[PDB]
Amino acid sequence: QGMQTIHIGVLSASDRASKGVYEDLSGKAIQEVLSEYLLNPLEFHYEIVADERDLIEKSLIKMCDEYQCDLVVTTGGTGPALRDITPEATKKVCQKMLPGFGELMRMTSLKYVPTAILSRQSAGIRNKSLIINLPGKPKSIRECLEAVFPAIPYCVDLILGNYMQVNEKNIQAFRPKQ
Amino acid sequence: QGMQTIHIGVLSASGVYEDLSGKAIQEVLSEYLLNPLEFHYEIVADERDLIEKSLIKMCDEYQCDLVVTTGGTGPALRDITPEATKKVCQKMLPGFGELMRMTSLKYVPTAILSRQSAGIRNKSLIINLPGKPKSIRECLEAVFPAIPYCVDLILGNYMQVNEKNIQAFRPKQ
Amino acid sequence: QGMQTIHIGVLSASDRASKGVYEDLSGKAIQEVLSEYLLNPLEFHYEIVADERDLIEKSLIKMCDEYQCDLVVTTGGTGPALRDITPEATKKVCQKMLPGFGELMRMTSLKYVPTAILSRQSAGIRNKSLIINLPGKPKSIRECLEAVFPAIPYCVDLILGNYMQVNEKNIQAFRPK
Repeated sequence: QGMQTIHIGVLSASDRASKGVYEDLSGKAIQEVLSEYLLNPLEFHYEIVADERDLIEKSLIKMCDEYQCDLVVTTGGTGPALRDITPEATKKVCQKMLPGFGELMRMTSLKYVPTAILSRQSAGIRNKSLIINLPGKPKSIRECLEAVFPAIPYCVDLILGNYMQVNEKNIQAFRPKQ
Repeated sequence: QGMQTIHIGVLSASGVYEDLSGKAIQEVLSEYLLNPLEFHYEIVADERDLIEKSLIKMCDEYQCDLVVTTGGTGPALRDITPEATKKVCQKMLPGFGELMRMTSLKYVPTAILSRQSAGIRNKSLIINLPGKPKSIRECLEAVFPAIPYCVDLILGNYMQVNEKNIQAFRPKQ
Repeated sequence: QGMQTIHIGVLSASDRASKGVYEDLSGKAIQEVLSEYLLNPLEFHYEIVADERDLIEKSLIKMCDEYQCDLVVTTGGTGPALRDITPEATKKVCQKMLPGFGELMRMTSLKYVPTAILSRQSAGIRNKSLIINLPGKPKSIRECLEAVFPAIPYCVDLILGNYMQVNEKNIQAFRPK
């Protein structure tokens, strides 16, 4: 009856030439939110990676394959600009993409900003891992996770990842029966 | 003056169960169309090459104007119906996938996990549907109003809609 | 100082003659709308090409690479019919696609007509150019541009295109803090 440990990858894509300090804010927001959403013992695998496609692919692959993360989330590099290559790297290492995540994350942001439709944030499956691209700003990250997390535990179940147990005080997750 | 026969392919991707899904599909489509209908119904195992082969037969040999699948459209490993669909289609129609997810998202948050799509193969429209009767009706209710015109444009047979049951819409040509 | 000139590409996909004498109506609608939305001096680069994928590809590439267009828009040929190959050509010349534009354009039209979901209109980036597929008719074109234009100046900023100065009397465009 012991809850399974959930391994979670947190990948910050950054050239480290814009933020200076506060380079950890987005990652900290990610860990805070997921820590409140899950009852499981959690182990976070955090890495800062330059905006180089192959490096991001390698990092994602390591988090899924070596660290056995059930969930891997990225922050940064998901707009129309030249070095925003995080969605491309994500698509390359996933076997199946889940367009519904990209749709909902834009719809969620589109409530606030018209430029939400510029986002290329996506999600996909690599083996027993769900990878999702998150926004860059802590407030945006929270709103995004609040919107998409209710579908995540069931998704992780279906791809045969470990069994997330939701803190229902903070978020609701739906699991279809039968 | 005679209505054209519409050929409709029904592909169930998956034997102690009733195919409530297959029945739901034929029931709903029979309510929505006035035409004489011929259903080409097949059960196929969750193998990509086999689903591709079945889709190809329904479009090419049976000359189906509309082909619908049920099953195998989630994130799980053996859910390969959307892959098979993309393989046999020349054009995909992302609007269908968007609307089907938006429709289901009204009721369950896990709707965003669906990879259901739609595309064109020659004169056939192929659409991936859900797995349960209730969700199938909700799905068809949402996307059917656009189907007759789509079939018109790809040069399929002319569907005559039962307006009592579903909205008929063809834009000004 | 003064405003930068915005270069705009307009590509009409036309299988020669089904329109008749109406051959020009879509591109003018586009010209009128953008002239109303932007304060910048504008230079349009217009071309009609046959419904052949390679020709449309070459034309888009010319507008982006040679005419240095900040915005490139196409009209027509984005439905399910066989010869509607504009989105395929668009995808081929773009480096990144922007699915949010396609979603919004379909949702906008869906408030009007159920057959909006048949559209394969898309948008994407080629270097410093934003390319967007627009509808075929003047009415739909205005409705489409009205919906998507608020996101365009900022997108063009991000891809290092010229700086659009919006006529805020006619349209509002968002640039985040």
